[PDB]
Amino acid sequence: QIPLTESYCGPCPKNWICYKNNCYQFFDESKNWYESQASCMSQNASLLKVYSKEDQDLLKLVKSYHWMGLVHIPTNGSWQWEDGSILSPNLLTIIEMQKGDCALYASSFKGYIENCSTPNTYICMQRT
Amino acid sequence: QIPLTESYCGPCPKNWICYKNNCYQFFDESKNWYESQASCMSQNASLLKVYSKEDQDLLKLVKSYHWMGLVHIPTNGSWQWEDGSILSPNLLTIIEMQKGDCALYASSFKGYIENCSTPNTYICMQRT
Repeated sequence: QIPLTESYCGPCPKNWICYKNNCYQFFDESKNWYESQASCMSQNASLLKVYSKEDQDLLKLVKSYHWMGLVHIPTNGSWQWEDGSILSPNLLTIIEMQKGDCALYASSFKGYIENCSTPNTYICMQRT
Repeated sequence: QIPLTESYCGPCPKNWICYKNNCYQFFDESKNWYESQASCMSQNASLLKVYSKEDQDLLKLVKSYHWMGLVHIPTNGSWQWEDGSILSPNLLTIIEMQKGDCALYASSFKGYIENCSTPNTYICMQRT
């Protein structure tokens, strides 16, 4: 019946989810990947980025598929985040059943290749 | 490209999930319902209580089954929360496929009757 802790969680937008100082918001208003990235920025953010299984383990409980910021730019390149930031090793296991240059996040760190024009729900993220 | 908001989220235990001023924590260390309620209290809390689809809509994204504080006490009574607090109308849709006096929470406000002795993962909650 140990030392009770009690701390606030680093500024986040209003009514957003806060965890290990990262802010999340789950939008159910299905939109294509482009329209999707717009909403996030509109509220000053981007689509959910996966950078570490320790500070985002909550991510293991998400149900269904949702848009994240992983995209493939035909530069004869690899997959990356919409911000030019590099995907790191030992994080995501990617799945391919469709043709696409965008990806939906699935529970337990996995990316599903999906058409960027296909509407879907999405998750925005804002660090601190 | 509207008014950016930025607010902390009401004290919560350390590294817990914070949302609309309610604290959640997802434990993957499977235990029966009793052992389960003990952990939560141990950190000063109880198993996840559902009181409103507006302040707990995040709950719609939880995957799998998890222990919550809904139990049936044979007092020729109804289902209630471990704290004597009453379950309210128009919240949960209950499912029964097993014999039990405890319930697992399932995504989209639903309760599954389960044996209280059967181990399962659980979610603790602390209001503010």
